[PDB]
Amino acid sequence: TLNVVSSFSVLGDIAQQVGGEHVHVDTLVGPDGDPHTFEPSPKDSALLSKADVVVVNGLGLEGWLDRLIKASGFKGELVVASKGVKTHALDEEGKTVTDPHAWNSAANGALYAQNILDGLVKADPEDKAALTSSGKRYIDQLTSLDGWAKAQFSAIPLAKRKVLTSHDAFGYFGRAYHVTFLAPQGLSSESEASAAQVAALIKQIKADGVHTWFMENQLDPRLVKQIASATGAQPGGELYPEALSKPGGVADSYVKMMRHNVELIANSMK
Ligand SMILES: [Zn+2]
Repeated sequence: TLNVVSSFSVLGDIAQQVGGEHVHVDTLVGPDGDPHTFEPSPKDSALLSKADVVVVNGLGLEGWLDRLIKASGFKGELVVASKGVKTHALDEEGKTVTDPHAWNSAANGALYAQNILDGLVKADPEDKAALTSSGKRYIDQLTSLDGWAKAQFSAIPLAKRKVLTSHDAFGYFGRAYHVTFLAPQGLSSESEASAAQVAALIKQIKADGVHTWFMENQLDPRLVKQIASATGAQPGGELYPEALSKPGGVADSYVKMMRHNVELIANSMK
């Protein structure tokens, strides 16, 4: 059985579904964990030294990766799950900043799963037929999930499709399924929201009639609650943008994470 380490919980689940009985997957960032503020520990280094495959997001999400690979002595296979995926970027200070959250489009999740399948087959060719069978089944589930998600938003009004959340993690979801996401913090929870941005969000919501706000499982909800209180926005619940729920929760897998987020956002539209 291949020993696989994922950088964070979402990728660990995709690797588990693709690999099935032929992989054992551990994750560095766990359920409800913030991937932006994470730094790895000696326990993480020890775990990676035993691994056959490491699965990461790329797109700048794991700044610590190279130093952890060096310290651990990891000599296995590195799989960048975002390879080939079309990225989005923000235009800031005359430069571009890549948005790493590409998996919140289920069509991109299917591309992630194909990259992970490719890496597992490369690392375990003895099981290539079995891995390809379970992988292609999962990929088909994800492209059909993408079609289901589009359908939940396509037959409802295009006007006023705006929600408020804690940070800018749903950009690819919003582009794929056509919903505008507002948030006081940007692409990363390493950066505090400026007074300028908080004031502008409150003004925008008051002026443009945003009705629903969400918290996120990996990020302190105090700030989004402050904006909601200043605007009278009503709660829509808890979204799971970049970490699975704990076991027994509403977002125990990537599929269930996507379904949960789609259901909650669509229901708030409505
Ligand atoms: Zn994020």
